[PDB]
Amino acid sequence: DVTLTLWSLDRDIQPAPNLIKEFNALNNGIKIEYRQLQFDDVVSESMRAYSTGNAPDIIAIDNPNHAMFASRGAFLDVTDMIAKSDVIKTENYFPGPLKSVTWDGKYFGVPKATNTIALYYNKDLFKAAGLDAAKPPQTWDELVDAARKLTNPAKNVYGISFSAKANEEGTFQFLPWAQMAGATYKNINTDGAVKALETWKTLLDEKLASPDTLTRSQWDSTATFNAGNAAMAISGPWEIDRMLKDAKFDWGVTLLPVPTPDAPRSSAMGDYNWAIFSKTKHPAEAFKAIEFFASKDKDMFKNFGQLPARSDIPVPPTGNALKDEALKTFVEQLKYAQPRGPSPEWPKISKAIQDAIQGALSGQMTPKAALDQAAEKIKLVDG
Ligand SMILES: OC[C@H]1O[C@H](O[C@H]2[C@H](O)[C@@H](O)[C@H](O)O[C@@H]2CO)[C@H](O)[C@@H](O)[C@@H]1O
Repeated sequence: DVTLTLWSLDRDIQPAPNLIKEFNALNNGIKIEYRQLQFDDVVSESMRAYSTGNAPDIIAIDNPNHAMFASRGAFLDVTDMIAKSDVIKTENYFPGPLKSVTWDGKYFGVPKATNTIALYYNKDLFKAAGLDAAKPPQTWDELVDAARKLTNPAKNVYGISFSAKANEEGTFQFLPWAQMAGATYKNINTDGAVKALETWKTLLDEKLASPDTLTRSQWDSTATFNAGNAAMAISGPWEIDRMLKDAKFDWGVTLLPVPTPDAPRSSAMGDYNWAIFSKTKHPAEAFKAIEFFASKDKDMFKNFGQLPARSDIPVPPTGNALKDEALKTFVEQLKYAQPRGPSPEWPKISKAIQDAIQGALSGQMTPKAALDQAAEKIKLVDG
């Protein structure tokens, strides 16, 4: 057999290792050995590996990181193999995800999936508080008021759960709020972005969200929602299958509330891309593996609750009512997602945003000072 290696953050029950097990069973002359990364290690360490000669054949890389590797020659140019493919077609892909694998008019990967975040809510806790579970919050004011009503320390419940962690989690969580109020990562210190960061301060200052929001991932925050310890959760479709298993209450999911009535919806484009490292000894076999993964995209939602990065295969209902309502919401919010980048310096941009979030939420800097400092850094690095 040709033996390939593949690195991803996907947990044992998420797509990558399960796709690998199905692929290996084909006995097609190719085998894949999986290594699970940690979220926080996929990047500067996979760059270390590439630079030393320790890189795998294949990686699933977060979409905003793709340009760093592609621009540096770390990823294989798959343009010709895509053109020849009878399985992968570039016109199948949503334009944002496709753009994220491109550099200088060449393809340097194939999108794996796509997502964005939305607002989960526990309808039983809404009802118990005298709230209308059929009318979840539409604006930031309504969201904050609901979160106040739902915050009940005597019952071990926070009104809301989210993530402000000092890594890509916090940036991905924050950008939607800043964008809805008219800012972007290229202009992150507008009065609207300040208002977004003030609103986060309110959530923490009034103890409507756990203080662990500052250090806790989206996944670990949503676990608290699933357990009934937070009445609402801002997170992605990657939560659905676990929530179905673990949440023992009635729940819904809706679009992210907007800053003023009928202000624009907005969020950030999530999820990963497949890429082949440039010095692979097995480019054809690695690409065959990615063709196989792409061939399974049609089953991704039903089997894993994640969303393909493709317009050719709109996701059908599963038949589970909760899951199908979540699908409708995520499909609708995704229509408002904006890309982080393209930028080969995304991590530096993101770090500037992370530091502003931490500076303001900790009370060390005002929101305005914090975001002014981020914007100055971004102006330099995004040049
Ligand atoms: O933390 C920011 C990133 O959030 C998501 O990444 C998910 C991943 O999709 C999911 O499978 C998993 O269980 O964990 C992380 C969430 O904690 C987005 O997909 C990324 O694009 C974001 O940058």
